[PDB]
Amino acid sequence: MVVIGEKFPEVEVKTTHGVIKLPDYFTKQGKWFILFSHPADFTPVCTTEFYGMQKRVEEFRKLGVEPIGLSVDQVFSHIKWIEWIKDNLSVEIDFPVIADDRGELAEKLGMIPTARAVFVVDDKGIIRAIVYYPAEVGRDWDEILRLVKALKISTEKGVALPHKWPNNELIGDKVIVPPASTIEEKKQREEAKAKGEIECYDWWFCYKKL
Amino acid sequence: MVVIGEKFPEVEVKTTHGVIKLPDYFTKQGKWFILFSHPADFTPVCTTEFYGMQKRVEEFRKLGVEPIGLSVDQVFSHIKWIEWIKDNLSVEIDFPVIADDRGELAEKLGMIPTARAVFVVDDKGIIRAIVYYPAEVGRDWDEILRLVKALKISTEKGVALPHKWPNNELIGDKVIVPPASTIEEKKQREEAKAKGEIECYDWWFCYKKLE
Amino acid sequence: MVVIGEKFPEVEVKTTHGVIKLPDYFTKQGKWFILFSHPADFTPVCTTEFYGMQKRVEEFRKLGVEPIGLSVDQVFSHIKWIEWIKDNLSVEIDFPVIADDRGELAEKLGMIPTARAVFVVDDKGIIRAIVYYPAEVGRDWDEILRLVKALKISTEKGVALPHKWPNNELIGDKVIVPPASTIEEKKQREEAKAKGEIECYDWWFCYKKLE
Amino acid sequence: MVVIGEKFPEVEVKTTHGVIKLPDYFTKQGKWFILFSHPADFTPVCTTEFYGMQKRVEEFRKLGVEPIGLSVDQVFSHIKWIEWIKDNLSVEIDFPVIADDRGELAEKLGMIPTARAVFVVDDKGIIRAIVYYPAEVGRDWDEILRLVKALKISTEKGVALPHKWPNNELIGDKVIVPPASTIEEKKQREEAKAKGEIECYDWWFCYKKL
Amino acid sequence: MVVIGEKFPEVEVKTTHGVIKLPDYFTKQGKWFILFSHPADFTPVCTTEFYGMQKRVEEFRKLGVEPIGLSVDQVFSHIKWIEWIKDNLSVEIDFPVIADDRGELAEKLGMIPTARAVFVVDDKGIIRAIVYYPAEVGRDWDEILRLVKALKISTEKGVALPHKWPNNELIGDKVIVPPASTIEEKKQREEAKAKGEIECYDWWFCYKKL
Amino acid sequence: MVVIGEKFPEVEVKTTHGVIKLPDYFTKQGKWFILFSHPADFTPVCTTEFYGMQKRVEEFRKLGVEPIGLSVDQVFSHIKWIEWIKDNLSVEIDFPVIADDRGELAEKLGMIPTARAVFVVDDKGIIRAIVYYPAEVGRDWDEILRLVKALKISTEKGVALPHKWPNNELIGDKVIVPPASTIEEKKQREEAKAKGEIECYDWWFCYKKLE
Repeated sequence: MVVIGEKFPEVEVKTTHGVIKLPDYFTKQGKWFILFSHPADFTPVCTTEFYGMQKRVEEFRKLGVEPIGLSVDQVFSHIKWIEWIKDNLSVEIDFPVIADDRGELAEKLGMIPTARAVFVVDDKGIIRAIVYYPAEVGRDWDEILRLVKALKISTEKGVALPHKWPNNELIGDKVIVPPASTIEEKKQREEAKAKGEIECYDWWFCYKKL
Repeated sequence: MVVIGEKFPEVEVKTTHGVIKLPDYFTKQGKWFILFSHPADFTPVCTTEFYGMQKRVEEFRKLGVEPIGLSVDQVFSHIKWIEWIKDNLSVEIDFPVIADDRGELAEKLGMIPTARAVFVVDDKGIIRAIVYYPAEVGRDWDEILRLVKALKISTEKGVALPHKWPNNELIGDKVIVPPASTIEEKKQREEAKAKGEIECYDWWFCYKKLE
Repeated sequence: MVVIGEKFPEVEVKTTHGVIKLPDYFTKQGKWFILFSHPADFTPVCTTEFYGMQKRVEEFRKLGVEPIGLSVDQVFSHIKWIEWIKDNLSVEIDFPVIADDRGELAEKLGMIPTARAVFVVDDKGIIRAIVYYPAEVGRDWDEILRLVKALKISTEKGVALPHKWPNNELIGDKVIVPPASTIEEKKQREEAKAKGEIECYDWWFCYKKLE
Repeated sequence: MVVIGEKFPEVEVKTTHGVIKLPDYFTKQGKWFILFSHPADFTPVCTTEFYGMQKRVEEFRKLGVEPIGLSVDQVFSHIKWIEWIKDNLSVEIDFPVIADDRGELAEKLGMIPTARAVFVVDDKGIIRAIVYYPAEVGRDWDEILRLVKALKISTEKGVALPHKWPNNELIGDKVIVPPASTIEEKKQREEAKAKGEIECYDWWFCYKKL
Repeated sequence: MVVIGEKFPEVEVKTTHGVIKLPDYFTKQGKWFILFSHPADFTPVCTTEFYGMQKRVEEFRKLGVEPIGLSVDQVFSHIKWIEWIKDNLSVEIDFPVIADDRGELAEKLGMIPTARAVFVVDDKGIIRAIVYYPAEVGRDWDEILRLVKALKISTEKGVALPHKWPNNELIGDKVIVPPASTIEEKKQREEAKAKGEIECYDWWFCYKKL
Repeated sequence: MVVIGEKFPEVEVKTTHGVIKLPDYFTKQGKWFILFSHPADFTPVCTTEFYGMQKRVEEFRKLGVEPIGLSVDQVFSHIKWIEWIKDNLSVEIDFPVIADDRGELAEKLGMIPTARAVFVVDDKGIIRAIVYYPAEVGRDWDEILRLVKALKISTEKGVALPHKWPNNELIGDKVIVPPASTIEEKKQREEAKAKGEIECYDWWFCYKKLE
């Protein structure tokens, strides 16, 4: 069972796009990845999810984030199920899906306590966020997209993101300055606020434009 | 380290509402709870979260789901921080918040690898879903609301919920029939569909109005 | 790793026909079964095998022998693959197929060293014969049919069956008398032969019409 | 007990043709072998089998496959029993038979849990297929011949063989192209089928002339 | 649990003034420190104590003694509580307070058997005196100031200090000569007293002007 | 090594007043005691301490607190040293002093790391406070007096005492109400204050006249 902050394990996997080495194959191109699991091929909640995912894949890719699925079914069933989606829902799946032949990688990643697990892994191979939904309730990939957006910004810009960013109730798409943690940094906030460089509800709750 | 399906541990916690026994306090009244951790009192992402949560708390409660927060700080900072919320954002927080003294409970639950973890726990004390976000990124309580709406329904109606339900791209707010797992069940789907009882894209992908 | 003579293990399996208990499900009705593994759904040698098997299934059943397949894939691909068989080769598969989730049963039986293994299991739950072919080479169900025909007969009539029976080069469809193992039994063969009750090439090689 | 895919053990055996080292004696000449066991000399089912085998030995040999028997009886009884077959059934056995004096090699190969065991071993000493029939039911060496034919072709040509090849119900003596296992190989099949290089019922079920 | 005469452990701590290394940060400047613990932020007995301490901080500092607090609360609550003291009691706290996140350092120092513990640590990192008061009874920092005064003098001057120095009942602010411990030192006292260099009630109870 | 909250050990000690059992001797009469060690008889800081203590002993006793000294020296030096005190400072010491033969009791209590240790032990045999001063620096019995005054009051009235009580900089000799630890308790503080029952700087900082 892996944990947030941990390195993604070194593993070779078999996919509908060929054998790959994770995390290396993504991390060597400076890319993130979102590894999600799903219970089985030719199941109705999973099929709505692949549809949802394919509709968003290019937004993920434009951020440098590559989605990759995983299920305990062989690659032949994977490919026939992708074809049923093309011929019946008019969408061409083009992200890789792992055929985790005996649940090996799923076991190791604690995807079987296989539920609805999501792992966001950055370009250094570090697990940044983890979701475990049960088999009966489909995910919402808009929230996962929001999360990776935020993850990316907080890394690049040294900032934190408010509840429901970029549509926070109180500050919309403004970002949060990490709370002052010493008497000297409190003074710094107060000066920065006096120069209009930041806005604050208090010395510990400051924010600014993206 | 807890996992989905596992039973929430029996633990006494100190809260802004007093000492309570989890999960019993909630489970004895037939209630679910959403236990969520947050790093510290007097921090800005947490404050926006608390505001978000109080806006939705009555929607959670109408479903029989009680939110309960948790932080490693003592109850007097908890209550002073809540007051700050009232005085500056004029919103009155009225869900309990655990003062997790030395991170004892945070340790048992694996929220100190606290980061922003969420545990959805049903009326039988069973953990139904788990989210771990990092410190820098605030959660979206609308997703957690959506998740428990869906959990309540799948339990009560023996159905499954599509991606992004009740606004699925393909079927909107309809619910999904668990897929046929035998030849006989497949015959049954085809008969039901012929009688207008269900809609199907295939024998394994049938759905219907929630009603 | 199972061997000939050993009793089939007690195991619950999920199939395209539901959950069943092996060997009990078959043994309780006085039936034999032929358990055969195949590598994966949606593969071409397996498909030709499935077609072959469905052509012969009623011949197996007339003998009280039930075929049952097994693969490491979940039951929904099983059933979709069967449908593909119906739609493209217009043959309806109606023998159960086990969905062997993580290769648990495949592991216990040594079919993952799955390759193409066959287990012939009698009405007492005893493994009577075992074939292990590799992935690249499809089986010949006519040989397995011949094998169980011969097994049923040797059990029921206390006889042995010659090479390639019922089309043996030397004696065609006659059956073989177990060879004399004592001086007294040898005298008995010679007396029977003198009375036209058996034919012999020697005292240890006697045979007779199946009747 | 040996297993499919495993190396044949290094062993010296005593035969009606002299002492030999297996698998070496065959593998050094680039030959395969079919090692089969039988319960005893001067038994009726075994005698029908030796007859059947001798009738096919030259077909096996023309493929580079050498048959070798094994039983728990000394070589003197082996030789007298071969003579009874010549004088009574008019056939001259000329494949070696091992005199496995105390069931040693049979024990080691799991031929005694001695039943009716068949081992097909290739020119690299690798067990390619294994049959265990009980003492009461004679084998059919036509099926073993069919198997080695197929084994040989699939090695040489990189192909798979259909149920009952070379007389498959649907495609007769045509061979099967290994199923496409990636989105790129599926495309390749579809192109090859469009050029008449192969025939398919689907992108995963392709076949061609031998 | 530490003990009088023992070295203060090597530890990094997080404070309202930043991360520091104890005892080093004080001992490298040749300074002593008084480490005191308190149960919690925004509590009434602790707040009277911070007030008392701030009123005396400059007297401590003039001796080369730096006060440092410690409590099990994060630095954000520490800073807001210091601000409540400024806005409500008109006093600006300016000694560091440690945010001992999980009671780690408190555990190690036996501050949790967190009670009202005081540790006086000298410029060589040696614990010189230790007080454990329960949560319900506030300390008196005048007595701690008296103690460090005495500690400092006895080190510098090689002397001992009487009950309640510098206002002893019998000798006021005079210091005590360490009792003669041999027949030769007794003689020395008697001679020194005869020269008016010291005053004595007996050869073992001698004292002099500061 | 004893700690605050821990129960004083059962021990027989020889004293200038005879053999006694601690803590029982004091606890059976409902009394507290202040056990304090001192390095040696016939030493000058200790002598000033003894004088200090005898001046205050009757103030300790009026509260039901018995002082008791301890040194590693035998009872005959104890009594001769006390006599020296009477003859030269004309003060009669009348509290017991333990002769701690080989430092046995000093060892158990951690007063030999004796230095100048003080243990305040209540009427239930529980150590309520501990001071360890070094050899060179005499104690201030006025602080120990103040400490037990405060301890007695917090026990009896369920209150807390401010810095330097009964002469606190901010509230003098008023006592402090334990701070509200729940939302409901906070409401109760605000109601009490509105009724003039308590004074507050905030909801968590309320105090009142000792009466």
